[PDB]
Amino acid sequence: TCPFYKKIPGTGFTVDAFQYGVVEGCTAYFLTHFHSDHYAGLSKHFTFPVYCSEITGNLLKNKLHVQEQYIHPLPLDTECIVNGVKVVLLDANHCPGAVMILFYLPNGTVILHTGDFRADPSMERSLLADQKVHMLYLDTTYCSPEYTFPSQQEVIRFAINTAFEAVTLNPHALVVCGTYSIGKEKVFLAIADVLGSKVGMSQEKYKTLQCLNIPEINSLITTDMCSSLVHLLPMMQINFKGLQSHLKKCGGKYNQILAFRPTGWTHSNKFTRIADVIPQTKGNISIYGIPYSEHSSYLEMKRFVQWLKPQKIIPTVNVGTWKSRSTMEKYFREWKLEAGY
Ligand code: NI
Repeated sequence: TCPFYKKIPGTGFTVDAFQYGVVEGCTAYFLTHFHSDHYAGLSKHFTFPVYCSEITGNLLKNKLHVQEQYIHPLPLDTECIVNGVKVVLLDANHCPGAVMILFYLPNGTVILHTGDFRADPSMERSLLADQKVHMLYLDTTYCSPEYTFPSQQEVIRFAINTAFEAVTLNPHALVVCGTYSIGKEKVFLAIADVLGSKVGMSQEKYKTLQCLNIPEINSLITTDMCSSLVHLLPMMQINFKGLQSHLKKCGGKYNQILAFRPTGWTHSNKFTRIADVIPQTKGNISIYGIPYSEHSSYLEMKRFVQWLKPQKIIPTVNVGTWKSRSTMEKYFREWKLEAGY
């Protein structure tokens, strides 16, 4: 049965609620972004209206084969009427096509559903500036003060410098980057740009990237692996056994691998600076874990919420344990007492 935090009161609407069958009373199913925990349940046999971004709609049609007649893409930053209710989609600074949704209820209540997001001060000058929000449905993935990580720009700088140094020392080195979902495309695109290479990948991953409206994409990616010195592989294959096997496959064109695993947070974040990160090495293979996040840090989350000053907060992540729920409620109250709302 559909949990309460996926339902929007006073409407016929649900958010990211596709794995519960026909939800009673739901006239429109919103999808915030194309990540499997959120779309779980959608397939080519779905026959209710799906509201989403243009990019999410490209992926539903091409990857899941949802039929066109049930896909309703909306432009961002634009007041739209859906089944009699004003809505706006905002960029969530998550993966390509990810949105936050503002609902303007007929009784006067305003609700923000962040989907998954990485809060940024630029959101303080979006259409959120213009009116009060009563209820916030919040991505609380990293709602604890131990969760620190650097900016995306610092992480990309480390990756570009690491890759460029290694390949300039050894022109026969190969760079490999792990992936298991959309998101974090800047990692492999920035590295290939500094190396003067296209990124090589499987036909299935190429297909996915071609749905993303990335400018000049045909100039940046390819299915011809052997012409490329940046390869993408499934995240599961980024280990010594998997990479040894991959090195065989190139016909001794390459004699060293430098591989990147963009994780979210790992506890090495509490002691080590990005500058000081070191790989795991075996022989001619080195693996870097780099903390590239597409969710808010604790400080970025706190700043957003203290700026927005919502009347009520509904977490959408870490809701399964009493200890989690109590921890999150404590921080929400600190924040409200410190700022005075
Ligand atoms: Ni996500």
